[PDB]
Parts: sequence; C-alpha cells; structure tokens
Amino acid sequence: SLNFGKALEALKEGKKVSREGWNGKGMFAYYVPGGVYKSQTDVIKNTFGEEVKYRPYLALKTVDNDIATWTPSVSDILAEDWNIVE
Amino acid sequence: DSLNFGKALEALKEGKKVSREGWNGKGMFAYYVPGGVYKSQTDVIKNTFGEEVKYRPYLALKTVDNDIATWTPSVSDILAEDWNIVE
Amino acid sequence: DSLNFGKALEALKEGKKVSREGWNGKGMFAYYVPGGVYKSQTDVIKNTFGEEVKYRPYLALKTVDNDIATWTPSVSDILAEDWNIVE
Amino acid sequence: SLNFGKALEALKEGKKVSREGWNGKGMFAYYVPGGVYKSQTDVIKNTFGEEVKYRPYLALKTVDNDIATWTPSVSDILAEDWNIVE
Ligand SMILES: Nc1ncnc2c1ncn2[C@@H]1O[C@H](COP(=O)(O)OP(=O)(O)OC[C@H]2O[C@@H](n3cnc(C[C@H](N)C(=O)O)c3)[C@H](O)[C@@H]2O)[C@@H](O)[C@H]1O
Ligand SMILES: Nc1ncnc2c1ncn2[C@@H]1O[C@H](COP(=O)(O)OP(=O)(O)OC[C@H]2O[C@@H](n3cnc(C[C@H](N)C(=O)O)c3)[C@H](O)[C@@H]2O)[C@@H](O)[C@H]1O
Repeated sequence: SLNFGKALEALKEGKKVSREGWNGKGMFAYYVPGGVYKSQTDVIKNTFGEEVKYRPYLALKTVDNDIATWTPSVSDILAEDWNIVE
Repeated sequence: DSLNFGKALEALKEGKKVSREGWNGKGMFAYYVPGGVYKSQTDVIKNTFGEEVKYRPYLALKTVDNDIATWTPSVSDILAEDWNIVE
Repeated sequence: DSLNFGKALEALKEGKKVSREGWNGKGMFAYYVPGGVYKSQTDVIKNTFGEEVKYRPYLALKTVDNDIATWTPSVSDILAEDWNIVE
Repeated sequence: SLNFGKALEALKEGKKVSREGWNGKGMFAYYVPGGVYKSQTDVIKNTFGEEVKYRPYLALKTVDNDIATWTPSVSDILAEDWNIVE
C-alpha cells in the first residue's frame, strides 16, 4: 500500500491506481496525455485560434462504469492505501 | 456581472463562458463539455473498458497559457460572488 | 429532493446540511463553516503570519467514518441534480 | 524544482511549498494535523456525538493574505516546478 507520491509516479508511467479506502469499489484512476486538435468552425477559430492545445489530465472509471475527469481529494492526497491496478 | 456560482453554473450548463474577477490569471474562462461515447481504440483498451467507453460531461478552462485544462472549481470559486458571463 | 447544486449551495450558505443520492458512502452530509480570525499561537507562527491570521469560510463533510473532512465538490457533484437537504 | 511527490513528503514533514507556475505570487501551501474537539451544544451533540474527530487537511496562504482550505488542481498534481518555501 503506497502513498500518493508513488501512485503519482505510477500514473505518469501509464498505470492504473486505486485506494483501499474509497467507498465505491472497482474504481481506478489513470493518466491521459495532452494534445492538439483543429478548430473546426470560425466561431471556435476566433475563440481559441486555429489549433488548440489541451493539457494532460487524470480520469476515473466510476462505479457507474463511465469515465469522469478526476482530481484527488485531500484525503486521497494524504492517504497511504494506494494500490496499482492490473 | 457579480453573479454567484449558482448563476455561473446555470450559464455553464447553457453553453456560456464564465470567469471570476477574483482570479489571479486574467483573460481566462471556463466552459462546459458534454459527455459522450467513443469506441475503444486498441485491444489493450478493450481489455479494460470493453467495446465502448462512456464519458461524463466535464468542465474546461482556457488558461493564461491559452491552452485548455480540465477544471474543477475551488471552494473559493464556489463561494464567490464576482462571477461574470464572457462573450 | 432532487435539487441542482445551485440550490444545494444556497442551502449550504444558509447553514443547512446537504447530501447527494448518488454518493457512494451513505449517511454523509456537507455543511458550511464561516471564516474568522485567530491570533498566532507561537512566535514561529508569528514569523510567517504576523500577529493575526484571517481564514476564509470553507466547506466540511461528515464522512462515513463519522469524522469531519474539509470538502470541495467534485465536477460530478457540481453537475448533479440529486441533491437534498438533510435534517 | 520538485514534482508533487516530493512536495507532498515536504508537506507531511511540516514544510511550506509553492509552484513557480502559479499565477498569484507569494503563495504557499502547508499541512494542518487532525484532532478532536468537544461538542458544545446538545444540537451539535446530537448531530456529531459528544466529541468530534476532524481529519488533517491542507491550507493555502492566498494573495489576499488570508488562509483557504486547499486541494491541488490536476495541473498542480502533474507539475514539476514545486519549491520548498522558507
Ligand atoms: N462519480 C464520480 N465522479 C467524479 N469523481 C468520483 C466519482 N466517484 C468517485 N469519485 C472520486 O473517486 C475518489 C473516491 O471515490 P469515492 O470515495 O467512492 O467517492 P464518494 O463516496 O462518492 O464521496 C462523497 C464525497 O466525498 C468526496 N471524497 C473525498 N475523498 C473521497 C475518498 C474517500 N471516500 C475518503 O474519504 O478518503 C471522497 C467526494 O469527491 C464526494 O464529494 C474521490 O476522488 C472521489 O471524488
Ligand atoms: N483564493 C484562493 N482560494 C483557494 N485556492 C486558491 C486561491 N488562490 C489560489 N488558489 C490555489 O492555489 C493554486 C494556485 O493558485 P493560482 O494559480 O494563482 O490560481 P488562479 O490563477 O486564481 O486560478 C484560476 C482557476 O484556475 C484553477 N487552477 C488550477 N490550477 C491552477 C494553478 C496554475 N494556474 C496552473 O494552471 O497550473 C489554478 C484555479 O483553482 C481557479 O479555479 C491553485 O491550487 C489554486 O486553486
């Protein structure tokens, strides 16, 4: 059972992680890289320019089996019950 | 326009851009992105997610660096009353 | 009561307890804590914060473990429409 | 300039940390331990019991010089521009 620092390194290397203390079961978080995509309308082209850079982010597979954008809570940050998920 | 977050949230859900006077970075705004469903790209993805992936709606921020971050309001964001709609 | 977060937020600011049907833990609720000002406890604290410390209002969660966590809504919390006032 | 994992260890040891990439200047975050306090009214005594345990948390000294409860953003989590603050 790892602290968040080790779970973070795991995330950045492409692994999945979860916490034993989470109330929902079978969930995991994972890293998604950033990228660039093309502005497709002049309305979007005006707001964001011709091509748009987006930052990397983290995602969570929820108990509903859909994907949420995810930010650890302070309890998640401070916990030492993280595990890498196969 | 000095809106509270409830009114900024209604604006977000209606597809408008919002920002706060009290943010330290300037020229930023947040906006809503709908959820959806994409087919799994690789067999390694299929082994974890199945054939399809449903993703929830989320919020995005156009940052001072003019790139796009995923965004969740801070507590100070949530409690503030200096929100405005951005054109 | 199937409130959106704007209505749950109004309730929080009025001093009520709120929770979500869609939370995984049960029997939890969030509530508002006002800001304030406390004198600095030690000289080491005074060297960093001065004589007084002003702290902002914040939100708290009574967890399944029945202890109190500081709390910030998730994006799913913010976008949900299954909020209720708790007695 | 550290990643968040090292900034987290610093926090847990009682140090102050900040990020070079923060828009506001002169800010820092720090760790606050948990504790117990007594329920003072029967209204509170009924809701939370006779004595209340509260978890540790993180705080931020903001540009307004007041203290906010603080959760790192995903950009904070993923950044590698953390520094310990004297
Ligand atoms: N549908 C969804 N969309 C977006 N994110 C979702 C999600 N479902 C789960 N997550 C995220 O996955 C992690 C653990 O999931 P889980 O513990 O099952 O969450 P829950 O029971 O529904 O929490 C009820 C309230 O307490 C917050 N919270 C603060 N720390 C915790 C962990 C643990 N309980 C503890 O106390 O240490 C919870 C939480 O955000 C919510 O407002 C956590 O990052 C959580 O945000
Ligand atoms: N009064 C206050 N109450 C409570 N927490 C406060 C606070 N003031 C600052 N903080 C916290 O201190 C950290 C850095 O402070 P700062 O960067 O100056 O925040 P800002 O410019 O006002 O952000 C405008 C929007 O973008 C979010 N955001 C996401 N990552 C970042 C960092 C950096 N910009 C990046 O993009 O990597 C910002 C941010 O939450 C807000 O919704 C950050 O954890 C932030 O939440």
